[PDB]
Amino acid sequence: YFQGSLRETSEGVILSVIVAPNARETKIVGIDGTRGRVKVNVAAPPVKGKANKELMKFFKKLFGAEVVIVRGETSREKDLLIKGITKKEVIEKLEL
Ligand code: NA
Repeated sequence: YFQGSLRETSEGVILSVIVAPNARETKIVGIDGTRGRVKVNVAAPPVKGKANKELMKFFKKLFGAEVVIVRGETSREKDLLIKGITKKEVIEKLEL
Protein backbone atom coordinates (compact mmCIF):
# COMPACT_ATOMS: atom_id res chain seq x y z
CA TYR A 1 0.00 0.00 0.00
CA PHE A 2 1.06 3.54 -0.80
CA GLN A 3 -0.72 4.90 2.29
CA GLY A 4 2.38 4.29 4.40
CA SER A 5 4.22 6.96 2.39
CA LEU A 6 1.62 9.79 2.33
CA ARG A 7 -0.10 12.19 4.68
CA GLU A 8 -2.46 15.11 3.99
CA THR A 9 -1.74 18.53 5.51
CA SER A 10 -3.65 21.79 5.06
CA GLU A 11 -1.54 22.53 1.94
CA GLY A 12 -1.75 19.21 0.08
CA VAL A 13 -0.14 15.82 0.39
CA ILE A 14 3.36 15.12 1.69
CA LEU A 15 4.70 12.13 -0.33
CA SER A 16 7.76 10.55 1.32
CA VAL A 17 10.20 9.00 -1.16
CA ILE A 18 13.63 7.40 -1.24
CA VAL A 19 15.44 8.06 -4.49
CA ALA A 20 18.15 6.20 -6.40
CA PRO A 21 19.77 8.30 -9.16
CA ASN A 22 21.41 7.22 -12.40
CA ALA A 23 18.50 4.85 -13.18
CA ARG A 24 17.43 3.51 -16.54
CA GLU A 25 14.00 5.16 -16.26
CA THR A 26 12.33 7.51 -13.82
CA LYS A 27 9.66 5.33 -12.20
CA ILE A 28 8.29 3.97 -8.97
CA VAL A 29 9.97 0.62 -8.25
CA GLY A 30 8.73 -0.22 -4.77
CA ILE A 31 7.60 0.62 -1.28
CA ASP A 32 9.89 0.57 1.75
CA GLY A 33 7.70 -0.83 4.50
CA THR A 34 9.98 0.10 7.41
CA ARG A 35 10.80 3.65 6.34
CA GLY A 36 7.31 4.47 5.02
CA ARG A 37 8.65 5.72 1.71
CA VAL A 38 8.09 5.09 -2.01
CA LYS A 39 11.23 3.83 -3.78
CA VAL A 40 11.72 6.03 -6.88
CA ASN A 41 14.40 5.49 -9.52
CA VAL A 42 15.44 8.74 -11.14
CA ALA A 43 16.99 8.85 -14.63
CA ALA A 44 19.33 11.75 -13.86
CA PRO A 45 22.82 12.11 -12.37
CA PRO A 46 22.91 13.30 -8.73
CA VAL A 47 24.74 16.53 -9.60
CA LYS A 48 23.63 20.17 -9.89
CA GLY A 49 20.15 19.42 -8.51
CA LYS A 50 19.40 17.30 -11.60
CA ALA A 51 17.93 14.33 -9.73
CA ASN A 52 15.73 16.72 -7.71
CA LYS A 53 14.56 18.43 -10.91
CA GLU A 54 13.75 15.14 -12.61
CA LEU A 55 11.95 13.83 -9.54
CA MET A 56 9.74 16.94 -9.37
CA LYS A 57 9.07 16.83 -13.12
CA PHE A 58 7.93 13.23 -12.91
CA PHE A 59 5.48 13.79 -10.05
CA LYS A 60 4.19 17.12 -11.39
CA LYS A 61 3.26 15.31 -14.61
CA LEU A 62 1.72 12.38 -12.71
CA PHE A 63 -0.41 14.43 -10.31
CA GLY A 64 -1.13 17.52 -12.43
CA ALA A 65 -0.10 19.76 -9.55
CA GLU A 66 2.93 21.69 -8.36
CA VAL A 67 5.43 19.50 -6.50
CA VAL A 68 8.10 20.98 -4.23
CA ILE A 69 10.78 19.35 -2.13
CA VAL A 70 10.05 20.34 1.44
CA ARG A 71 12.81 18.24 3.07
CA GLY A 72 15.79 16.22 1.88
CA GLU A 73 17.15 18.35 -0.96
CA THR A 74 20.60 16.80 -0.40
CA SER A 75 19.43 13.41 0.91
CA ARG A 76 18.14 10.25 -0.74
CA GLU A 77 15.12 10.52 1.61
CA LYS A 78 12.98 13.37 0.36
CA ASP A 79 9.56 14.66 1.33
CA LEU A 80 7.59 16.14 -1.53
CA LEU A 81 4.65 18.46 -1.07
CA ILE A 82 2.04 17.94 -3.79
CA LYS A 83 0.17 21.23 -3.54
CA GLY A 84 -3.63 21.44 -3.50
CA ILE A 85 -4.28 17.68 -3.99
CA THR A 86 -6.08 15.23 -1.69
CA LYS A 87 -4.72 11.98 -0.39
CA LYS A 88 -7.49 10.14 -2.25
CA GLU A 89 -6.39 11.72 -5.53
CA VAL A 90 -2.75 10.89 -4.88
CA ILE A 91 -3.56 7.24 -4.10
CA GLU A 92 -5.56 6.95 -7.34
CA LYS A 93 -2.70 8.26 -9.43
CA LEU A 94 0.00 6.20 -7.73
CA GLU A 95 -2.08 3.07 -8.30
CA LEU A 96 -2.28 3.70 -12.08
NA1 NA B 1 20.04 16.08 -7.29
